[PDB]
Amino acid sequence: SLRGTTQKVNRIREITAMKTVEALQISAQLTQLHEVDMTRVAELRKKNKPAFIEKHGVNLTYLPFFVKAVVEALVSHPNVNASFNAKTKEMTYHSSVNLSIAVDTPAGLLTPVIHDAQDLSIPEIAKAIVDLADRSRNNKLKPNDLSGGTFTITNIGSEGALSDTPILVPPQAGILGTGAIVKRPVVITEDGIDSIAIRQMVFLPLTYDHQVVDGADAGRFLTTIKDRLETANFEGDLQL
Amino acid sequence: SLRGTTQKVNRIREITAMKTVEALQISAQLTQLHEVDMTRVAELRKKNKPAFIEKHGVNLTYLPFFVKAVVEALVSHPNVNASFNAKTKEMTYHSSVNLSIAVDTPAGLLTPVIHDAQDLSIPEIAKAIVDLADRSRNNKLKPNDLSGGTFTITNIGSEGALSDTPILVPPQAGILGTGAIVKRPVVITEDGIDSIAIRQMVFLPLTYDHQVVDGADAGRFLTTIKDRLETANFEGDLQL
Amino acid sequence: SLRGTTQKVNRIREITAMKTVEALQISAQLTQLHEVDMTRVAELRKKNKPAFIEKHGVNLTYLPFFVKAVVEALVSHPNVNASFNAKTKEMTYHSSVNLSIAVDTPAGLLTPVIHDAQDLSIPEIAKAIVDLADRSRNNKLKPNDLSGGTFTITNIGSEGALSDTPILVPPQAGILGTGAIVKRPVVITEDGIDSIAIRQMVFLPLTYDHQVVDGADAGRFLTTIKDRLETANFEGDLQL
Ligand SMILES: CC(C)(COP(=O)(O)OP(=O)(O)OC[C@H]1O[C@@H](n2cnc3c(N)ncnc32)[C@H](O)[C@@H]1OP(=O)(O)O)[C@@H](O)C(=O)NCCC(=O)NCCSO
Ligand SMILES: CC(C)(COP(=O)(O)OP(=O)(O)OC[C@H]1O[C@@H](n2cnc3c(N)ncnc32)[C@H](O)[C@@H]1OP(=O)(O)O)[C@@H](O)C(=O)NCCC(=O)NCCSO
Ligand SMILES: CC(C)(COP(=O)(O)OP(=O)(O)OC[C@H]1O[C@@H](n2cnc3c(N)ncnc32)[C@H](O)[C@@H]1OP(=O)(O)O)[C@@H](O)C(=O)NCCC(=O)NCCSO
Repeated sequence: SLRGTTQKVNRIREITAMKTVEALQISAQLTQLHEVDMTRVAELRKKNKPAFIEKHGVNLTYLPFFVKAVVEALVSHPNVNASFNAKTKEMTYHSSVNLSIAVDTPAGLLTPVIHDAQDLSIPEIAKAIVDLADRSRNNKLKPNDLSGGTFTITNIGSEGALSDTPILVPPQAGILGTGAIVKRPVVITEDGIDSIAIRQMVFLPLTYDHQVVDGADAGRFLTTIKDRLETANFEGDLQL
Repeated sequence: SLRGTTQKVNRIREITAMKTVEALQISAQLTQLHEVDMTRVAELRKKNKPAFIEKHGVNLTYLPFFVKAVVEALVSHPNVNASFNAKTKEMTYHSSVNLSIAVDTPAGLLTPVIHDAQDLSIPEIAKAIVDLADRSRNNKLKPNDLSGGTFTITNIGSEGALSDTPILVPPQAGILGTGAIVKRPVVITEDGIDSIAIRQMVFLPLTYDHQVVDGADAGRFLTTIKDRLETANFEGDLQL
Repeated sequence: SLRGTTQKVNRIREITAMKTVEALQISAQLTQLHEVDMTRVAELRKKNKPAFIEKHGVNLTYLPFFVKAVVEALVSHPNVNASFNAKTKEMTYHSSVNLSIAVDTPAGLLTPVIHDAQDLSIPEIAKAIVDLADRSRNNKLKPNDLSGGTFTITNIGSEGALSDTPILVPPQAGILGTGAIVKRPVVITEDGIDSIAIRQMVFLPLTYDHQVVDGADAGRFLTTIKDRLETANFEGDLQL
């Protein structure tokens, strides 16, 4: 029991405390928020969940769709998949997308990495997330699993949040949160008629480092992700 | 008249300027946002307002309901009612909930404290808020009224805001804002039917220090508060 | 092509990286968010767009309406059109409103200034924005165009964002973002009846420096802007 005691924090939480305090002091963080209509992805996921778990052995969640769209956008917007050397004033644009994934564990938050995520299909991403989350929760990560990330995705919606202002950790330039996907009434406009529909909506807060990305660059990057998700042409990508 | 002059700032505003600049540099602040359906609380408040002011002598606002739920959640999530000693790497989990309440005054913002708020009923909380706000506005606070807080609640909705990213002040680990409670169209899902209802909704932004609380801990804490408020089993708590 | 290279950043981006990192360390930034019903302004803009471009020579966007309301509010709330000298603890309340406007350019974000914006009509503001954006994009700004700002407006909605937490740059005390104006279902309450209407809504995030502005001051300032925009008495102001 913790109430009424003073205790040394565990090793995961000691590193998190030092890294997050320092990260804010050596970058210029801000969080831009876009809304995305996830209805088509939600319909595709519900329809294909049984066939996906039968063929690939893991449950199909929303996270592999967010990962696929974000990784494609990091290839299309290489200025976001980049790091700034504040001493030399040089930007390095990475040729791999090594995608960090935040994992909640009882001992603390861990952020393992999917290396070369740009080469992965949706089934490969789904399996990799399940593997890294299981190894994070059971003390089986190696140093290469926790280093080399070029961008991070954090599932803030897992515990119900609509949004957050996640802390990025240099040398990364961005961290995207996937808010809780919620049914909401929204306006549709088609043929000059405005009307109210029920759609599965999500907020995507992107914390970006203003040293690397300006606000309009963040918006163009998030627009690429939004359009990919809203069109939801992922049937082929599921390999079912 | 202020326009076109240069003047020394008053004592309240000098301390606020120094404390807030320093607070951000010695913590890792981020703000997670959840939405809560306040309809049942709003109905209970409207129904019982006359009996409450008759028996307890103060107007019944939303703030005592937010205080009751937050204080219960600070007891249930002792990891949030805590402080981090960055020199020793030790966490202290406080056995009292001393709840700071932000009060807007013409001379500046003051943050007096309701000590041992965990022992208070809703009528006691309502009276304590009225007392501290009156003493803040009339120069009658003592040093013990302004020290010892373990968490803060700030009514950002008083002047119309939906949300904010409030600044926490170490050694506290969290500050919760109560946004403006607004009627909104929302989706209800029951019996497999999705439908649109008008509900009194609020956003609750929580700024937390990542040295003390990870994002999933913040979400679990806010979920406890959300469920308590949405169920709205406070009839007995009003003592009417 | 950038992917797989390390290159020196351009002059605009070098200054932006240094200025934004420093700005956060010498101020106490937080972002308060209000929602505003832009339907009446959108109707007035659609109705008068052809006559405005015919008489004044520039397209009428939403930005001149936001500028007019913000500039009036900076005159009415001189405490926001101000700077803090942290060495002397003195506040200077500026007698001009020199309004910085963020401009996205291919070489990087530039923030030129509309000096003495308080003396300008909506047609003058529209022309000044077009002039400064064209000169920012074609290397024709002078040092006086980039200095002396007392507040900034940044059009975060240009690239689709609903909101952001813009970084203010001392000695300014506030930066207001104009989110994307989107049709949304909202609740109207009139004659004791609650009902759902389709309205053009916008989020206005204001980043303010807590050294200069407390949360309730930010709310009162944003309320003045919200009421001016929602009433939308700008017909005369268009000079058509
Ligand atoms: C210079 C400027 C501010 C001018 O903005 P503007 O006055 O809105 O002009 P514009 O870009 O020509 O407007 C194009 C259209 O978009 C509309 N629009 C622009 N902003 C909008 C918003 N927030 N919501 C809805 N519509 C918007 C305009 O009304 C105009 O509509 P029509 O074609 O139907 O008349 C803009 O070009 C720009 O650079 N914006 C980006 C600022 C920036 O980079 N900020 C940094 C933080 S994030 O971007
Ligand atoms: C490892 C992982 C990211 C995996 O997430 P995941 O791929 O969504 O898997 P999961 O937790 O098994 O998903 C459980 C269910 O919730 C759903 N879900 C998860 N996130 C969701 C979201 N943002 N919106 C809606 N539904 C969501 C999944 O689709 C799945 O649904 P079904 O049971 O109907 O198929 C997650 O367990 C986790 O640790 N999240 C927290 C991350 C964190 O702590 N971040 C720090 C900042 S705040 O939390
Ligand atoms: C001291 C206090 C917190 C007390 O707040 P309170 O308990 O809500 O009392 P109040 O101001 O008398 O309430 C007036 C009315 O507004 C309502 N109200 C207050 N906050 C509300 C909110 N978030 N949403 C909806 N209604 C609200 C109350 O319920 C009450 O309604 P009725 O008159 O219908 O009964 C407040 O006066 C204050 O100072 N708030 C500002 C705090 C501040 O400056 N924070 C800094 C960050 S931004 O403001």
